Amino acid sequence: LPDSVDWREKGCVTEVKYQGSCGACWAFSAVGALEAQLKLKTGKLVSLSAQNLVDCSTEKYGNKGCNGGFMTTAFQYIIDNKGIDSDASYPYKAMDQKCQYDSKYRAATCSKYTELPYGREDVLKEAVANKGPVSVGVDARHPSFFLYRSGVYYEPSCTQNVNHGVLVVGYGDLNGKEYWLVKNSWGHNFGEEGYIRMARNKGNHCGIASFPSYPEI
Ligand SMILES: *C(=O)[C@H](CC)NC(=O)c1cccc(C(F)(F)F)c1Cl
Repeated sequence: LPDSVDWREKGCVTEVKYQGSCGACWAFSAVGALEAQLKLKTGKLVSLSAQNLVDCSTEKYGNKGCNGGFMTTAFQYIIDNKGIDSDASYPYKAMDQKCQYDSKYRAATCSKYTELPYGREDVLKEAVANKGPVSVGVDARHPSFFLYRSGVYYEPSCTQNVNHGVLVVGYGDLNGKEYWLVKNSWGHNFGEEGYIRMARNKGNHCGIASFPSYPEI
């Protein structure tokens, strides 16, 4: 495998989004993974509707909108629904709303998803290198995560209990300190202009490899 990967270089990553006061990280993580696949399949880079997931991938999928949800069950919604709308057609409002999906604004489909085995950072590396960005959960329940500005993030109090959905868009090392390149949805002023580099091959740090998944179109 390559020593480093950055899917932004390959035209497969959209602008960083801002979730605001709504806990829709799971929805942003899901759409980000699918956006990359859509680019690979069709050649178009298009922001997909996180709001569509918040509003429509709800109780039937075990999700709770602005109170949290699962990337995997979001993918299954898109499969079952035979589509997800563009962000442009179904923009983000940072609140729970009635489902407004319309197939006339469909921007992508999903045929399946794959959940990687628990805790295996080598398998996660392979998927990022060979398949695309991968949706993951991390333990973000520590002040240092909120305060993060730059460099490789390591939090000695981190656990493998994940609570925040993000997107692994690459990996590498900073003067030998290995990291995962993570796209967050806390806007362009969080961390490294919306990104955080999290410790890699440090014992599944913050549960980054606990629950990884990726969709296919
Ligand atoms: C982040 O915006 C929201 C805040 C409620 N967090 C989640 O949706 C969430 C909560 C528990 C576990 C997960 C997991 F495992 F899917 F990552 C998530 Cl995304």
